Amino acid sequence: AAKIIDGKTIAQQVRSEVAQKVQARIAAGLRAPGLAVVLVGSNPASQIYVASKRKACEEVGFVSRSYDLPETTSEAELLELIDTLNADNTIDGILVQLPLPAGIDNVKVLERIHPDKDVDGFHPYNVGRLCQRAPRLRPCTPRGIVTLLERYNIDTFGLNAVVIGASNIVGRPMSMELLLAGCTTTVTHRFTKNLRHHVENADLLIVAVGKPGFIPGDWIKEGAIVIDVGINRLENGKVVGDVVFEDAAKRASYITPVPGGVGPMTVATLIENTLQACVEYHDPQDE
Amino acid sequence: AAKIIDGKTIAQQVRSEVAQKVQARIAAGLRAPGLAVVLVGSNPASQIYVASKRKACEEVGFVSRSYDLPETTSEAELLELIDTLNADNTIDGILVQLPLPAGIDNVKVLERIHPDKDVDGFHPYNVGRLCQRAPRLRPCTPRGIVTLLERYNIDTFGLNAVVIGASNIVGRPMSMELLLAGCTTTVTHRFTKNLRHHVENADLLIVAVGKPGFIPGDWIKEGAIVIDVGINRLENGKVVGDVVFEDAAKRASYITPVPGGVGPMTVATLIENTLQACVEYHDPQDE
Repeated sequence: AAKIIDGKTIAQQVRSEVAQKVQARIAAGLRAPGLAVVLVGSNPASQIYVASKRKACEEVGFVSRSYDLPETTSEAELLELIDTLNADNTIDGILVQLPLPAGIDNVKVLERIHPDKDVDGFHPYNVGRLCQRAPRLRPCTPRGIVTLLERYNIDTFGLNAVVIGASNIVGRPMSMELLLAGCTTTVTHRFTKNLRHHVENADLLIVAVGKPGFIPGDWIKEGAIVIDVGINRLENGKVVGDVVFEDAAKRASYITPVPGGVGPMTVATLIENTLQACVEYHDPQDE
Repeated sequence: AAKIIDGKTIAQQVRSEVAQKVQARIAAGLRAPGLAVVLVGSNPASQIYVASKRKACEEVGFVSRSYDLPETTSEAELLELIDTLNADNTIDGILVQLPLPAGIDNVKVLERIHPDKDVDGFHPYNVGRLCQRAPRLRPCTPRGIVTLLERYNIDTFGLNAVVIGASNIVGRPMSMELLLAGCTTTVTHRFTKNLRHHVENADLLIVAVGKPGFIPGDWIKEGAIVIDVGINRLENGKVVGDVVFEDAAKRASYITPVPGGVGPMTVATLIENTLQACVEYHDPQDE
């Protein structure tokens, strides 16, 4: 009888907290945090993403500096905008939505953003810092998952955790983030032999493969904590995770639902990091 | 009957290769790679380190730009030197020996070095790049270990590897480096519960705790590959690793001796990275 990890509610709480802190700032004569979202092209999926980020943002009281550019804009133009965005004291965060037009150097563009404005946590600088136990702006998804564990009073130290994934956006930073929490981390991927074995002993599971029902609830260790990051929209209209909820729910002790688990935490965390970049790096109120 | 991984010889080969490539350069009218070693203070251990690096360096044909500064030099002076070193086209690498005087911001100084000159692989930028499967200048020790596996024709893909350590200098980058090689990585540390269990299944072991005989050869999985990074100089004059060589040698298939295993690879790799920084980043001969 697994306990539900209401990511929807927790994210609501996190959004609420950032709101108060913004009200406090304005009431004291201080500017509000400013996020800049740069959407290039017209990918329908990107539209729903950029809109959901822009909504939470205006909901907490930030200043929105939205830029909807054409799919034609050159790399020199996209970089020029970023240089200008880095030099603006009103802007604390810069979020350049992906995918970006093919032909544009993806890394040259993303890395052009100053790390202190890198609210998504992509820049290799903030990534290295996370690895070297000295975190700055941390990757949204992994950080969101850590917050989840915190809000439910889960002792992470000494836990044997397995991360099925190993990606740049989730798996890899997930491991670094879990070590910083005192977990014995194990990262699996495609070359992994006998995946069932590693999952068998894991006290904390974190799935991120992007394949519906990929991990049978059969494999989950009785008492484990399941964190399903996958969101697979089946052709019959249903939305399921990388794990078989029904079975896994019986074995597990805590589990994230899909949707309403990890998803709403990724956006909450972005908001959170924007606040952090303002309060600590761009306009801090020192003692 | 374990096979010996002669790190002493392999390192000799690596040093030889960098030599040839430097001769080729000079013979074609091109400058040689230049390394700058900055030793501050008078720690006897640091002296033997900086001397061993300066020797290999002159042995391969690099230009030595040594700086032996007093333990009194200020942080503003140490930074001033680095800015100047970054702007010198003759210098491809900058190695600021540690420990540095207490009172000097260790990170502010090390990070002041341009990543393209960071031949040790410390800067969070080169670390992030390693994590994001897009490596630039890689950390010396972990990279040296990968070279060891290569030179002995060891198939790393699909191997179950355990890294006993989790440090900024070895453990953490070791994991990132092993994933890039296709190993299912597991990183242990002090909070790890039942360490014997994880070691029991590991096909590739990598010990870095700094405690003599910490891992009994009893625990090693028959057929495993032992990589002992530890170098503990006992008070009786003897030098041993973190593993019990006698016992472990019987079980294992391949094993690194102490000394003459990993140690000589750390310096070989630094040399290698210096060459790489010259040939690719500072003075490349493009098509």
